[PDB]
Amino acid sequence: SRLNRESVIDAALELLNETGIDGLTTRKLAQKLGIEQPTLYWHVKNKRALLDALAVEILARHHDYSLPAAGESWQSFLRNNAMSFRRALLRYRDGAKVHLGTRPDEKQYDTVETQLRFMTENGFSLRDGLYAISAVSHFTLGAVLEQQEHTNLPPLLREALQIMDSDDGEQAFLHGLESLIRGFEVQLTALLQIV
Amino acid sequence: SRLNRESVIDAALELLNETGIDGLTTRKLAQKLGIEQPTLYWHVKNKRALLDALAVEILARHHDYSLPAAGESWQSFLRNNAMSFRRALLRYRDGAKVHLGTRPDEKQYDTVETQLRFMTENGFSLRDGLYAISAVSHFTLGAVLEQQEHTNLPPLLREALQIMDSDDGEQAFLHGLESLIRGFEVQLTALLQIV
Ligand SMILES: C[NH+](C)c1cc(NC(=O)CNC(C)(C)C)c(O)c2c1C[C@H]1C[C@H]3[C@H]([NH+](C)C)C(O)=C(C(N)=O)C(=O)[C@@]3(O)C(O)=C1C2=O
Ligand SMILES: C[NH+](C)c1cc(NC(=O)CNC(C)(C)C)c(O)c2c1C[C@H]1C[C@H]3[C@H]([NH+](C)C)C(O)=C(C(N)=O)C(=O)[C@@]3(O)C(O)=C1C2=O
Ligand SMILES: [Cl-]
Ligand SMILES: [Cl-]
Ligand SMILES: [Cl-]
Ligand SMILES: [Cl-]
Ligand SMILES: [Cl-]
Ligand SMILES: [Cl-]
Ligand SMILES: [Mg+2]
Ligand SMILES: [Mg+2]
Repeated sequence: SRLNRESVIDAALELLNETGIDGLTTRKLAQKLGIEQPTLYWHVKNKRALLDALAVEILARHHDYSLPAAGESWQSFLRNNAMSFRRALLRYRDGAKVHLGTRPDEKQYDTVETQLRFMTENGFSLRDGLYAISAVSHFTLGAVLEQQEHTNLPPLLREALQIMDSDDGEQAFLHGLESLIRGFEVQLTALLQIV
Repeated sequence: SRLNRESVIDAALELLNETGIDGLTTRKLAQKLGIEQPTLYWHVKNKRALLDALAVEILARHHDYSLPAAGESWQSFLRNNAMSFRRALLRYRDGAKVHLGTRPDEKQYDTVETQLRFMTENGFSLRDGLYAISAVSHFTLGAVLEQQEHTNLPPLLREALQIMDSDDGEQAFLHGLESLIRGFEVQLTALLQIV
């Protein structure tokens, strides 16, 4: 079939949904594309470089709230951005494991910069804004990893596992997110007081 | 060498530090123990069951703040428990990836129950206490995963990557933790007011 960048990524995401990250190989990617392994090698050198590219394209295709709206609060932006990040990660099998370990790509340089300058325009230091941005990322990735990778009790534990089951963990994620944003807001409003 | 449970786990953690999770196999475990693969098979059926056991023993050996001290605040307990969880996860190469996906073991039933009852004794609903406990776990695992799995910039991004480098991410982790606990405390003190 066609082996432009877009078709190779399309095939690899479709294979990812079929096999998961551990089972995704260049050999099964060559099979799905109806080509020999050395043909594929011209286009994609190894599994490392494939996963790096998926990680970037899944966010390019499906993370539609990278940027704040005109006049949006920093609280509302972090909320929307976290929900968008979570959705994009959940959209493919093992999607969070695909994202894990990746550093911003040159193609998202300007996005991450904008996020950080935006927080600095709203009264954060670069440091405090970085802390807030990393805490949202680390909380969101952790939540989606346990959700995806989870794919004679004592009473509380029994009832709790029941509660976590009754939805995907969207409730626990959205509640924790509100707690993190409020804690950031309490820190920011304090200035130099003891808080 | 000796193949009691304790010696097999000792060998497997030492191999884990050598190879990482992806490179850890029952074949290299048999080699390190100076045995044949079918001998090992009697003791440990597969990689799945090995990793499940490591995940539990790393916390049994090295997570020493599973439980609150006599008279400890819920805020102080969650802080200490998060730092202890983080330390235990960092202690082995890919330790967070080993933990990821695991459900409490029967051997830790009574620990997780105690944590949840403790939060309920301090004014949380079972639900709100579960949310707080899962938010700490998801935030801690996310932070340690990016730390472990990370193993012509625009200005803010350049300076920020510099800041995250200057330590392991202990600063960003401890700051985010304070934000999460304060957000939980604001939620809890609100009762039925609009907050
Ligand atoms: C915070 N900046 C400086 C940054 C740093 C690193 N890497 C490190 O900290 C590396 N850590 C060492 C220094 C090696 C220990 C980072 O790894 C990241 C990021 C940025 C985030 C931005 C994330 C953001 N959302 C979820 C808060 C976002 O929406 C985007 C986006 N493309 O639209 C992201 O790319 C983001 O999800 C993301 O993945 C980030 C990083 O990975
Ligand atoms: C919250 N309880 C109900 C619970 C549930 C799950 N599993 C799920 O939620 C499964 N999710 C589905 C329902 C499949 C989508 C859980 O997976 C967990 C836990 C408990 C935590 C307890 C963690 C705790 N610290 C870090 C807050 C802790 O110190 C211990 C300990 N042994 O001392 C833990 O075991 C803990 O780190 C941990 O791993 C938990 C869970 O994994
Ligand atoms: Cl072509
Ligand atoms: Cl293309
Ligand atoms: Cl707003
Ligand atoms: Cl023996
Ligand atoms: Cl033993
Ligand atoms: Cl205390
Ligand atoms: Mg990332
Ligand atoms: Mg766990």
